[PDB]
Amino acid sequence: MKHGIYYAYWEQEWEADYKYYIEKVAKLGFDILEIAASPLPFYSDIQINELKACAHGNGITLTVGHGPSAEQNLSSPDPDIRKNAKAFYTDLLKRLYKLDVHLIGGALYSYWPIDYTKTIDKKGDWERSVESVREVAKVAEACGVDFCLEVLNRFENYLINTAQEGVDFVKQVDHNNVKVMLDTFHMNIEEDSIGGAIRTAGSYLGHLHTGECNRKVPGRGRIPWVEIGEALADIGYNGSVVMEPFVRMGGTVGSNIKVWRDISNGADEKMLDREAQAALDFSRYVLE
Amino acid sequence: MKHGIYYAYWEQEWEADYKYYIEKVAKLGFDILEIAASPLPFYSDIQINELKACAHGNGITLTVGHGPSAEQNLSSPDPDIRKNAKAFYTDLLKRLYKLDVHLIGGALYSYWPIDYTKTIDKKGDWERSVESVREVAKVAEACGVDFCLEVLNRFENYLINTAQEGVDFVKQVDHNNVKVMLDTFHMNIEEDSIGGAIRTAGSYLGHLHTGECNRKVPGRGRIPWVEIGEALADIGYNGSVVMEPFVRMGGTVGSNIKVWRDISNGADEKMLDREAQAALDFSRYVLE
Amino acid sequence: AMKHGIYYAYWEQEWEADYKYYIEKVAKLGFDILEIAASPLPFYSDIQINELKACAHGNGITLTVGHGPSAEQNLSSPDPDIRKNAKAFYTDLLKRLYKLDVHLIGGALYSYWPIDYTKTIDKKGDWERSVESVREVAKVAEACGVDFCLEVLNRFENYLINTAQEGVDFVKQVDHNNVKVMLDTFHMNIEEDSIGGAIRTAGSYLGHLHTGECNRKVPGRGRIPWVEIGEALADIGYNGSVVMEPFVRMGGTVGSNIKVWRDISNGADEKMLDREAQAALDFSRYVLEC
Amino acid sequence: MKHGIYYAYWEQEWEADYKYYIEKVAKLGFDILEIAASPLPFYSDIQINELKACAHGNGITLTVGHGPSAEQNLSSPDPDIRKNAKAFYTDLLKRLYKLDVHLIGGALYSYWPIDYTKTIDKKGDWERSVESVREVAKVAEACGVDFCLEVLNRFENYLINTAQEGVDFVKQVDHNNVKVMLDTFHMNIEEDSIGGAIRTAGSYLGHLHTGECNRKVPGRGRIPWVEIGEALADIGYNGSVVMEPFVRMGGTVGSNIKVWRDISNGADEKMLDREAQAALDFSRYVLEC
Ligand SMILES: O=C(CO)[C@H](O)[C@H](O)[C@H](O)CO
Ligand SMILES: O=C(CO)[C@H](O)[C@H](O)[C@H](O)CO
Ligand SMILES: O=C(CO)[C@H](O)[C@H](O)[C@H](O)CO
Ligand SMILES: O=C(CO)[C@H](O)[C@H](O)[C@H](O)CO
Ligand SMILES: [Mn+2]
Ligand SMILES: [Mn+2]
Ligand SMILES: [Mn+2]
Ligand SMILES: [Mn+2]
Repeated sequence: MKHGIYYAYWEQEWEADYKYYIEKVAKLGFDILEIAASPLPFYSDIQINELKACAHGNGITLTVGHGPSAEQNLSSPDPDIRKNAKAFYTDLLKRLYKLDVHLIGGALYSYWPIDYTKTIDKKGDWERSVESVREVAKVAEACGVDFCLEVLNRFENYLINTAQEGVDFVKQVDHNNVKVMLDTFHMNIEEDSIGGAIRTAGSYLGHLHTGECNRKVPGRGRIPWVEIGEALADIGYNGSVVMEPFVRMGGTVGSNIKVWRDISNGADEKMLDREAQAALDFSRYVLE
Repeated sequence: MKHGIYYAYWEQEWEADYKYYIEKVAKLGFDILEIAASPLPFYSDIQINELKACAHGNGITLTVGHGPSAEQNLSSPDPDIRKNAKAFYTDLLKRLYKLDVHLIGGALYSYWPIDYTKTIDKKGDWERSVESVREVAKVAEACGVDFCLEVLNRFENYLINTAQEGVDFVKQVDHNNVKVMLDTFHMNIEEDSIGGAIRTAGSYLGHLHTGECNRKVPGRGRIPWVEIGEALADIGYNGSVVMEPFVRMGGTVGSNIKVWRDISNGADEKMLDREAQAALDFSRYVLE
Repeated sequence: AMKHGIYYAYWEQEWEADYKYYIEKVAKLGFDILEIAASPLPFYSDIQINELKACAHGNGITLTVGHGPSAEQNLSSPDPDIRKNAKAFYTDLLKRLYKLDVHLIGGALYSYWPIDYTKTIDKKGDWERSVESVREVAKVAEACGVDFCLEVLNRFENYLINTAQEGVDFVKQVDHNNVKVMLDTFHMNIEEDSIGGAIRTAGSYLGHLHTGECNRKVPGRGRIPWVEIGEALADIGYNGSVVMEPFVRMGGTVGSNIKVWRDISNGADEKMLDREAQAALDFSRYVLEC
Repeated sequence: MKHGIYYAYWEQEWEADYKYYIEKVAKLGFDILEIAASPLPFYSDIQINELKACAHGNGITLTVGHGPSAEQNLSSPDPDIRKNAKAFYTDLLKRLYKLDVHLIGGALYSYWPIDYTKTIDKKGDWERSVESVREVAKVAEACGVDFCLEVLNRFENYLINTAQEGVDFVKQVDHNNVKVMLDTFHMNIEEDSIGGAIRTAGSYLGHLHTGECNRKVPGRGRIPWVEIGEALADIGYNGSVVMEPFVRMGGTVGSNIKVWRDISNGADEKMLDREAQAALDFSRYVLEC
């Protein structure tokens, strides 16, 4: 099992010098660094090539996460937004190929975070979404990318909140390059059973995000890690496990994640490094 | 220990025929019926004695919960809003005295749900709210009412997300009729420890809400009920326990609570009644 | 879905008692089953058996039997005479169960209990002899309409079968339809890496289930992962019954064999014991099904 | 918080070349090695200093565990047995002071493992033990050693099975050098609450043994480690935490601990080293803070 961490653990915006973090997590011992997709459309082929060679240099595999904007909403009733959305993913997926990135994940069937003042049309958005995603999936297959649909709690998305819903959606899309993606922070709120949710995901599970109930690094909270290790083994899980902890207030990140107190408790970068590393040793130990 | 249930488990709006529910709930065996404060301001004085008479007749104690509107926001920087807020609560509290209810709870130091598209000024809102709630406390005291401030998850409020924050706020208010309030659904997201959160609240805990991780009735979910029961015993809790399950889509209730799937799985009124009653026997049994 | 019972010994300190009294009590508390100790059964005259049967039937109660065998009834003994005496004991007992209209017996039927550890242990050898003996006793049980359940116990009470995997291995070797694995939350709590895992491991072989908290209090207020147990029973499609086996009182052969060295009941009188068992029944039906 | 491990994790008898293990565990990263008291009386005065030399050298602190024989039973109704028991502990404890060991633990108030074949007189054994222990306590306060009374499950002892009984006995002894000692293996069986038991022990908690429900090294089993760490923080535990894993069949250890299946799953000494090391990282991570 490959273990990684989301660069955002150290940053407050959906961009950063990914080369800096590639070097950092290589030395902390991770196998993967997960980066936000939004700055990638602004990269020249020269920039793409050196990010790839840097990852290759430090032996880090790169995975991508993305919280779509309203403009990239594949489920939109607006046909122009859906058209712009597909063009965005078509370009993005092609860049992922140039980067030898074989996985992208997040609320890709919608946008994040949802603006709840709009009016929800779950039934309508769901049907439009399944159609849009199946299309994008052809481009994903061509670029060799696993398009992972993350199940989110109710406050962040209304389309897919439980693993069963995720499996329903993915089965309805019916394209091998579309997988279900689970996240322990999200399962903690919505699921009746954690091992149960993983087992329900089964062969469709393409990616796993980890964090404690309140998003601290994995291990000293209430998430049932041993139960998760068991269920992953039950489904013969063959994917990466990326920790996505958020412990700092401020910026677009603190605001979108809703960190309203200093959960890191004054950690400086070295302290943050120490804990991610301890949480990595924990995860390899307990989850495999 | 007194056990209750929030009338909203059967309804999709913040008001209903409370007399009907007093009768149902007395028949299911509950000690308490919790009702939404929303309609109480507009109750003729006859309606108040009728509701009050019904409760006494059926041996049911009434408690009140309230998600305040933006105009009732005691933390608002706008002085006219704070003035209205205070007028709202003084009138509501006098009515509660007439209705013979001694407890009100919710995000009373703020408003609910939070419109996150407005800028967040936590420190400023915090200082204002503490000062505002302290004034209201005087009236709550005159009316024989415990003013309980509920600790909520990050997605529903930004001022108080943990038992420690709630205690810091209440001690700062420094008035005997202002209490901390916890909710198992909210604790499940924010806390490092459930039992620890309860022990942190300690003497300040004046009310407790229950529900599974995903708001189903207590019992077959992942909430650590025994640990909650053991911590209530540790602190010597002398209050009540009200389950607040939300399993139905639709209306203001379904959208404020964000129920996007039929969690009840088709239950009709009779089936909701039985599940409520089974969770009551579980609750009395496990929480002691 | 499942039938729920309680072992009569929750109220008694010897491995026998007036079972009719307990059938009447548990029927009123709402149980489907009363599990009784086998020990006094070889001394029941035919009419005593019929009265016990009529009492259970008249009260809509189903009887199951538990048995901690004596060293003289050790089917795994290296002594050929003890094994012979053992088989005769079981044959006679199974026929009595047939007269009683009882279809399930469980416990350390492949050994004896409590095990005297001052004796040298020969696991490999005892295992082989046991498997052999069980096979032939199983044939008698089959003819009597009785499922022979082998209970997986913790290390301090037996050395042959301490985990669900060992229980499944042993039961597969026996290779007889009416011979089954039986799990008990108190024993799994000690030996198993995973509770749900153990149950899923037992799978289609699981024929009986005993319940009790970690220190043997009635189910519900302790640390046993009940919810997890319910999911795993649903995963394996468990059809059988679930019998809580609380032991909260000091004294007698029961207190001594179960090693209750403090008053875990906290001074409960009979009526108090009755109330807890009933709440624990309500809890078990609510949490364990679906 | 110092972390250790019991040497018997690698051995099948209650003795071994403790130097080999001090060097092993120092390399593995442990702060402490716990050794069995059994072979200690047979040590000559020279043998003591060597062992103590080998320990300070490697920067390892030594704690001692001891499951008493019937003849060292401080709770015995036989005055001659109680007499020899105090003699045994007085001698053993003087040796411990010459080793600069400051803590000993186990069913020191009785014997282990007990023969349940005999007649048990809990009330009587309890009263004799309380007095005997309080006496031995004087000698312990003298050799600068903490006399730790470990709470055991019903199958291994009948005098003290819960933290509450442990605290009651210790408070009865009423002596600064006698502490309560908990063990996750035993608490897992007897306690209503793990964190509750630790909080009950409170300031009386003098030592802690860890292990999974079935005695594997800490980490991948069902023990509530986080709850344990939060509870140690609640009581401000300063003490040592010693893992006591037992995964091997055979010998007196295999028989006393009752390992009747190869729980190690064919691990060799190198494999056992790795798991203990990983469990150590887990324990320092989860248990602290
Ligand atoms: O868990 C998440 C949001 O709460 C998802 O992984 C988002 O796609 C990610 O955080 C966006 O950066
Ligand atoms: O838990 C709650 C909202 O999440 C609070 O109790 C609210 O005040 C209540 O649900 C509003 O009706
Ligand atoms: O769990 C058990 C003993 O520990 C078994 O069920 C015994 O056979 C039973 O209690 C004996 O009556
Ligand atoms: O846990 C123990 C016995 O189960 C105690 O620590 C014993 O004293 C120790 O194992 C003796 O070697
Ligand atoms: Mn995520
Ligand atoms: Mn609430
Ligand atoms: Mn049993
Ligand atoms: Mn120990």
